[PDB]
Amino acid sequence: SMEAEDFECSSHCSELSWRQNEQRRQGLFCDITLCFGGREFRAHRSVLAAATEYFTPLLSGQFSESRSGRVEMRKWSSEPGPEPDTVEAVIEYMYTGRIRVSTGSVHEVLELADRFLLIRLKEFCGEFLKKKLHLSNCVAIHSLAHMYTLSQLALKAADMIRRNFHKVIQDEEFYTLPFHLIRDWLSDLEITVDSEEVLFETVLKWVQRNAEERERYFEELFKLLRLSQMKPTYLTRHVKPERLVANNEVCVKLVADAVERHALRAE
Amino acid sequence: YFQSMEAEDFECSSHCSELSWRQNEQRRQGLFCDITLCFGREFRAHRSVLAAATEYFTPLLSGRVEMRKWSSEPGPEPDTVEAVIEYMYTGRIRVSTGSVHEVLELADRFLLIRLKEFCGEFLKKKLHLSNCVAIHSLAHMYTLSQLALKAADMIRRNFHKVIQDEEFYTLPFHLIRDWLSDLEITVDSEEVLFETVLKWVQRNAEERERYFEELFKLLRLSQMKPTYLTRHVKPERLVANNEVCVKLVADAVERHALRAEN
Ligand SMILES: [Cl-]
Ligand SMILES: [Cl-]
Ligand SMILES: [Cl-]
Repeated sequence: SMEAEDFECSSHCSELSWRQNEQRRQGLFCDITLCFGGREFRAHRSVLAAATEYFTPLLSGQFSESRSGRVEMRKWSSEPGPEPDTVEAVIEYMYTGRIRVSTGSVHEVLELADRFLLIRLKEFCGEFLKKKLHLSNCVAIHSLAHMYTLSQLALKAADMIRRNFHKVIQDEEFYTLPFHLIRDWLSDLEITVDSEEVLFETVLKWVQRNAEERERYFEELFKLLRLSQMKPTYLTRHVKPERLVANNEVCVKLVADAVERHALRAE
Repeated sequence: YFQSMEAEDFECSSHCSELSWRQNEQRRQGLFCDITLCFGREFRAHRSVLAAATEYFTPLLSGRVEMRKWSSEPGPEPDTVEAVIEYMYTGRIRVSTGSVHEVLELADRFLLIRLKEFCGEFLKKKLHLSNCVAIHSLAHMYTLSQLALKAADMIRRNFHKVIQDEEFYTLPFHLIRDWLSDLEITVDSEEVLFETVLKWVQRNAEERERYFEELFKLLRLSQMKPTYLTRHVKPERLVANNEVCVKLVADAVERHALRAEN
């Protein structure tokens, strides 16, 4: 006659988190406002902290909160910041664990996911991109996989770039990359190209894309080329005559030593 | 392939249960709480969770809320309140014979329909001649139609037995009245019903003697032996002091003689 029975409402948790989301959409009981530029987003601290440890540190007072709880978001990759509909989607994801990712928003979702330590969401963006990987976007994708540490994705995109190196060079996407990547690539032994001569034509184009902030990297890039692997003809007829090479003595020196090596290896 | 896909849906199937779980861990540490329930001891909680659990809290749109007095003065047991609170956050709760009544009251007060319906099945399976009265009382006090009927049937079939226990005599007037109005109750004689009314009144002369007349009118005197009517009913103080009652006994005795010539 003694007994205790456990009652478990199977849908209860989903319903709870969905109603808190409907509450968020009307501002009900919200105690924190995420400000981006600008556009403001209300939410509940309890939910944010539950979704990610990223927000737990806001108890101590590690956020610049106005007296009505406003937190300002550090600038992002794009000045304007992520798209309003995309932020709303990531915030709603924190409340419900559901989100629709598209080719158009995947990059911003990835940035927000990375910024908020949303591991699962970030891993998902990784599979999404992994399945969309294609010669026409491997560069743009490798760039992201790197910027957001997506090991798996990185390798895959890197292989496609190696095998098709001679191709990615005629398209203008490649020339929008940042210096540290261009550098890593010239340092890559595996890249498949017809001649080292191409790599020199590539560096010129990368620099000529934005003379201003790029001409200052030429020398470090130039030192990465293997001149001993280029035809003496090209070395003296196209390399040495080039302005960026002539104006820099360390460079002209390098060309001369290379030409000297060629004659010495003449056996 | 995939070279055409423009979007995809993601759903982390365990997200919500983990979410509601961590908000429970927070509640227990007083983290991010923004409201306080009072009965006494105080309970911290989040308004967003409360409102999401039940519409009972929506109309309250770090302030303390005080809970209206309950059935028992001291109020529900601390461990029971905490369990109902945790239920709101997780949808899981352990109900026992010892706490079920207080869980029912809290569930009813907060409009936790599913919880309330559960307590109803729990009680329905524990229904027994030894508690049908206490249970019928609850099923009624909290509108448990199903439970009410079942407990009512058990009381009817054994009315002769329930009258002998003492629990029965603690019921409120409106229930005693409803029972004397019941045609189905199984008793040996209407005489017992008279003895029962006396005891109910004698239990608390003060606030009860004022109901005697309305109860007395519910008895079917025409069904009692003339012996008893004149020897035990009429001589009784409560009957004698009330003219409307002595009148009724007289008419009954008269009916008996009229129905006696055939
Ligand atoms: Cl609003
Ligand atoms: Cl894409
Ligand atoms: Cl009844």
